[PDB]
Amino acid sequence: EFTPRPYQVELLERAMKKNTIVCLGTGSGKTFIAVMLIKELAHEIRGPFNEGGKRTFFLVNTVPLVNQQAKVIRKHTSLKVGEYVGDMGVDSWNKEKWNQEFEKHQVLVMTAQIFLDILNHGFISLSQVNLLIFDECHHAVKNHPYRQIMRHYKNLEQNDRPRILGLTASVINSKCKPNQVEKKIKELEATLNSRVVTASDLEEVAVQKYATKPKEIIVSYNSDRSVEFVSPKVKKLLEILKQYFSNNNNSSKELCGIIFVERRYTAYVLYKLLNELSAKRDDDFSFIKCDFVVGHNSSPSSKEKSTEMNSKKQKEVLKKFRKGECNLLVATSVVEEGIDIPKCNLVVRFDLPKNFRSYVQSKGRARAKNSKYIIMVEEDEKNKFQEDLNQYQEIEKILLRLCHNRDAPSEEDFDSFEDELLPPYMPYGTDGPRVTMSSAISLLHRYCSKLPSDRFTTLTPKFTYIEQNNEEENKMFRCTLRLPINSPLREPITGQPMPSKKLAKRSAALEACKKLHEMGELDDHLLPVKISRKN
RNA sequence: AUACGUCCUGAUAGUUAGUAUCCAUCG
RNA sequence: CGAUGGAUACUAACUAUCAGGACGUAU
Repeated sequence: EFTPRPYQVELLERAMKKNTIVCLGTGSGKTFIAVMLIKELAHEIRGPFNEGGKRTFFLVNTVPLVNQQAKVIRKHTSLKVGEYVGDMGVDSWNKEKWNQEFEKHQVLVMTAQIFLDILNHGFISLSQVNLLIFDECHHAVKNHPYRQIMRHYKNLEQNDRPRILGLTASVINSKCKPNQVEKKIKELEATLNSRVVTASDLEEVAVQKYATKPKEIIVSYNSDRSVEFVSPKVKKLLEILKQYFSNNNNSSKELCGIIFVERRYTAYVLYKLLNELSAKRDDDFSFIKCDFVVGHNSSPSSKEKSTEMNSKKQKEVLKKFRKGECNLLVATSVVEEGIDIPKCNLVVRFDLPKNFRSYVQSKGRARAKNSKYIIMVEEDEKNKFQEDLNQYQEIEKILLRLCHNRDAPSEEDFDSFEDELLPPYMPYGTDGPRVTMSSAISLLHRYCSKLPSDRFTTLTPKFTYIEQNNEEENKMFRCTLRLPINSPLREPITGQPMPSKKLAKRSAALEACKKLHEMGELDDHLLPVKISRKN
């Protein structure tokens, strides 16, 4: 419901001061907080951008969330928003087109990479950004593009101070032990320079969502050795499904279930088996249906058929599942997060959870009456899996226990954040574009592809490798970077001595990058020359 | 018989680097 | 094709603990 609540407006007031990250539970409509905040600061956007007004930018990982968020933003606000995705091909635009877009629009939504491209090629300054929103921020580890955005936070001046919002459901994306939960949290908070908050009053969540969490039922298959032609786990799965339908015999009403699988072929064949067995005229089998949502885009450049699970096809199958046409869904770990599904009360984890975050998200999925979180585990690993579950549960407990009086800011830990190894190529300083050390490879590939020639798939640049040792005889590396022969330059160049292979690659790319600009092969914005091929 | 210092082998855990496999994402 | 993230198996080095073997000193 689109109604403000006391226990959420208190968090709104808490976040009004500085940048804040919320750790509200799943299914709580956390986007309500974001829309409320975007409503609160609506009085600063009227400023025109010919003279220096401010707009808002939104960050989203993947395509399906784009329209989902845009719909809510457009529905519950009078603002004239725009939608931008990489599929349309906006990179072909020029400065004036982008400026017209800025003048026309009020609120802009896009994926992660587009902001990298706009900033780095100098199409706009970090100024004039009233706000920024970070959903599923816990991806900002190592070299995710969020970190490359936030690099410009400190290198540039602090003349603009955009407030930072924080939405997440899990705060660590790798396995951990209970004694090591504070280190990663402190590091992440330092990177984003914010404070993580938590829920206070789950007055309505504890009634129909928190209390309706799936109680764990663990069942051991006994694979110690026409259904006789398949593995015993299949027969046990049929038996346990029949046990579940022992409940649905009286409750023959509509319901939907999720069967998470790992291997693609497993998902492929379970649908065929289910459809074949649905013809036994059984009362349970009288309503049995199956369909694929697995694989997603998979390898975009063919390399497999798999029906390819086309984006249009995915939209079709998701729509037909949401409406209630089908009941049983066979999936890989693609629907676990970032999409709305009709309520379910039966999850068959045909394969075990991998790490902490995956287990949390999988357990959170079921929401209907008497949800049953089910795990099929061999009897011989039952104790190991039980102690792993104990470890996960204590990690969750200490996580929910540490988030009290979290009013301490990182402060100097943000300054302590490390840097790269070489200065970026900045021909005109802050008045010119930038080329970071860790982004030259993609730009070189892009220029080579856009370089007028036959688009051979083998056109990837040629590199040579050599292993040496320094004076102290540590491991050392070096590479040489080839550029296309059709280009005015042909001879390859060698970079600086880096201690790892990929570091040497990136350094070589950076060193060669400025070379093509300085001789006039790059525009004023370091982009590939936009002169038409007719000329 | 004990303690301290040096060399070697095995077990425990962590860091670093190499190889292979599997899943997911966008460009 | 590129760029990212997660997990498993093998290998190598470093570190710390323990065990065992060898040498020297003290009791």
